[PDB]
Amino acid sequence: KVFGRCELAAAMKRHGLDNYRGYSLGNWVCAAKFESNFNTQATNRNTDGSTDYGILQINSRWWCNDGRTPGSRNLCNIPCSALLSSDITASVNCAKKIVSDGNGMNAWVAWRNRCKGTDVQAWIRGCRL
Ligand SMILES: [Cl-]
Ligand SMILES: [Cl-]
Ligand SMILES: [Cl-]
Ligand SMILES: [Cl-]
Ligand SMILES: [Cl-]
Ligand code: NA
Repeated sequence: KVFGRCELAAAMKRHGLDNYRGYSLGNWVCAAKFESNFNTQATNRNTDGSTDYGILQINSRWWCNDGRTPGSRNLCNIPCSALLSSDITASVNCAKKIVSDGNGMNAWVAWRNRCKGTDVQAWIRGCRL
């Protein structure tokens, strides 16, 4: 569905993202805002034939299988369709893989461009967590 800011912060916290690999919860909330506008069903097609799926716009060249990304991997071991659920469990679990893969949150270029270097704790301000 389309989360509200504080709603998503609480859900991400329940699913273990607050400080996962050293990134505080506002980083994840800011990344979801700028990757998908909090929308679990967002998709975006890329010039390379891959597509970004779901709330954290996880990409089919590396991380999920969509059957239409030629030459791609599936390092989260999941169909990309699983990442378009209104329940964030699969997206969070795959994001945990991605952020642990040695490049931090730089995997999310909307995060790198629009969140990193800003006061990301503001994204959880006033939320009841
Ligand atoms: Cl695709
Ligand atoms: Cl799929
Ligand atoms: Cl494929
Ligand atoms: Cl999962
Ligand atoms: Cl934070
Ligand atoms: Na793939």
